Amino acid sequence: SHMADRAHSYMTSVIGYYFGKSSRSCWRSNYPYDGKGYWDGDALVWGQGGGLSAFVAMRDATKESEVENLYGAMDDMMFKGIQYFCQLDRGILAYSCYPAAGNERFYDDNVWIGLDMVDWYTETKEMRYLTQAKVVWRYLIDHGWDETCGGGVHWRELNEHTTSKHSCSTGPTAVMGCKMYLATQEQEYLDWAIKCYDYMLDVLQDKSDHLFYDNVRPNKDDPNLPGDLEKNKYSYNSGQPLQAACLLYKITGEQKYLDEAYAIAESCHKKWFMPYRSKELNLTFNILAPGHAWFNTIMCRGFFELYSIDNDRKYIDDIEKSMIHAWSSSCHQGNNLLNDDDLRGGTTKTGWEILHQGALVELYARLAVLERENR
Repeated sequence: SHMADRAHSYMTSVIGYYFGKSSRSCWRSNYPYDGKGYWDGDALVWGQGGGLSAFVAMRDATKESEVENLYGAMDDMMFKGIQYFCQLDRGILAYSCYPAAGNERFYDDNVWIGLDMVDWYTETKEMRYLTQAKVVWRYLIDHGWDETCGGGVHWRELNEHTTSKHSCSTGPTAVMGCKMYLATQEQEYLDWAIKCYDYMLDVLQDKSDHLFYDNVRPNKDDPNLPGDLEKNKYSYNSGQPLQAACLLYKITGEQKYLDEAYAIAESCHKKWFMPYRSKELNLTFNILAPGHAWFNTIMCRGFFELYSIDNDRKYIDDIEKSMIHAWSSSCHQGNNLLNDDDLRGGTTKTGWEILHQGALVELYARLAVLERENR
């Protein structure tokens, strides 16, 4: 069992460094912490969601391990803290960026919390998680989605509502609907997931490589049609449609979902991994390239979903080699954390953020699962 060990060792330090340094039983954004942060250093709800993902993912990784009871004992305190960010504001209940109303609120912040909750429900069958997932759902569908830009999900709700439609909110809402459908078999979730996914492919996809642009703004002549695109490609905006395509294949059985998945996967793999020789592993592979670790972890969800369908382990092999390399090299700091800017090792950091550390902890947690299944 090596993969279980790296994951528990790492998450232990993370909890130790970042968790419950406030009265709100939650994650602090940074380590070391300069005392200089709003809300006693509590991470924004985006950072919270990265910590939560690492935990929910660790609850999956640790089932049938020695430490299962240990992580299960931590449910109430993880739950208590993320609920402080759950705020009625302007008569809409959704997760604010800080634990009070009168704060900024975003749809994409929320969907990442929906995703955590639904899967947390999946691991536990405790209703309260599915209840919070439904909260996020309604907000996404009743407020996030509208017919401007030809459809699709908004970005910022408060304080000033934006008008552009984003991959970062629309793609993972497709993923969330699929998981909500799998959790409940209510048709509502599958219909909306397909609408979100079709929106992605129809407005926000580059057909040259099947990768996904960032956002679209309303058409000047007619705001119900799509207008100008921002064509920045970030890994997470492609891995989520990758994940949604796989989930829709598993649910519907239609081959088009899986053909699309293969194509987005090939391109995600050519773009966001790079050839690398590891001295410590004595291997050439493609390493996850220097970048934003949390974007990339969220991208990798799509790969783990796909592997579950076709049993072709060629992408997971690279992700696995990436994280074994990072652990065993100068990426791994003496304080037990990882320099998430560059998994090849060889950069210098003096501050590490929960968003990215939870991101890399989730990747070890998923590798730990595959090791349990001896996959």
